[PDB]
Amino acid sequence: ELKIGDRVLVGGTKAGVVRFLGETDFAKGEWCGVELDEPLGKNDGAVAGTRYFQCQPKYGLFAPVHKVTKIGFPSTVRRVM
Repeated sequence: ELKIGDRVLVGGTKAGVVRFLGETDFAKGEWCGVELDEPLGKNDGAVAGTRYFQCQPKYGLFAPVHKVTKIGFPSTVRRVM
């Protein structure tokens, strides 16, 4: 299972680290907040005036856990793995 600090791919295409795992104000269920290696994201750890974590702008992404996979494992559009 995913833990804060894990190295992951989002959507099989973007590598980063789990910075946040929990409930949010923008959707149901548990979401993974990932800080990407590259500026391919859409936030800095906040959405709509709730902050979930802090990273550099353009490096943050949130995804449901079903879209986040640990590096080294199959993730399921061309994908890294």
